[PDB]
Amino acid sequence: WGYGKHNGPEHWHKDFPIAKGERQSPVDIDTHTAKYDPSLKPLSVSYDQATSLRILNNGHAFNVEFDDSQDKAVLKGGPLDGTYRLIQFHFHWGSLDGQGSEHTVDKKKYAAELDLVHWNTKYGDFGKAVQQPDGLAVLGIFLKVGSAKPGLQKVVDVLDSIKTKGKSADFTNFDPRGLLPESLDYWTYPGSLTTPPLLECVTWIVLKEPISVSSEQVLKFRKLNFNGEGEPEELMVDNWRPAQPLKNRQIKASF
Ligand SMILES: [Zn+2]
Repeated sequence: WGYGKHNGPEHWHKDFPIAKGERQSPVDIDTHTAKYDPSLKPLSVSYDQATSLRILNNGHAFNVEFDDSQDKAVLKGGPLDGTYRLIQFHFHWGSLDGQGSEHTVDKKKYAAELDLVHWNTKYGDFGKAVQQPDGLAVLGIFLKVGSAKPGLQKVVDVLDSIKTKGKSADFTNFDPRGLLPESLDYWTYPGSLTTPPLLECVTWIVLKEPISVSSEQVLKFRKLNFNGEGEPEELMVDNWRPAQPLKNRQIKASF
């Protein structure tokens, strides 16, 4: 599976039938139809004690891994029940600044989308969790192009080292707090993973307020390779999946 003309998202259903299930992601957030729900609690992001380990190019994106052996970086509150531990974060970007994000707002596409993946500690590990309806919590943040983001530069600067598929680099002392928007106002709905196995085990939390990245920042993202080292070069661009049908589901807003 991949993002080209022949193994792209329109083909995923052949191997991953849940590709056309009832709670697929991403979706288009219609802000006039989203429901303001007063019973929604504020998000609780505890990342001060986060331990980053490495960065790797898995052939579809680049993932920043964190030590989740203990409650060091956790997410709670909001529409969640229990404590969700950060496992990794990754992005989805386009070839141009006019597309990238997976989740869209009023049909608007952002330059890229940052997803923080967390799993429910009541299930013991990540693997058990993906087998559960309330198994994961993904925090989505849109990136728009304007001013640079100091907090993202450490990541940008290490991309040269993991150009191709399979490459990884030690990546310690990286603080995720530097990627959060000022406001934690959000939209929430029941969905799934956006890449196979598309397991419908996620509670999505999409932040209203986007973060800005400079053009050059984003540029470094478009220099990645889908391919392994020593193969023809496939630039890693447009690794995002198209919005899926809402199908009954309701999108709730915390504002
Ligand atoms: Zn993703």
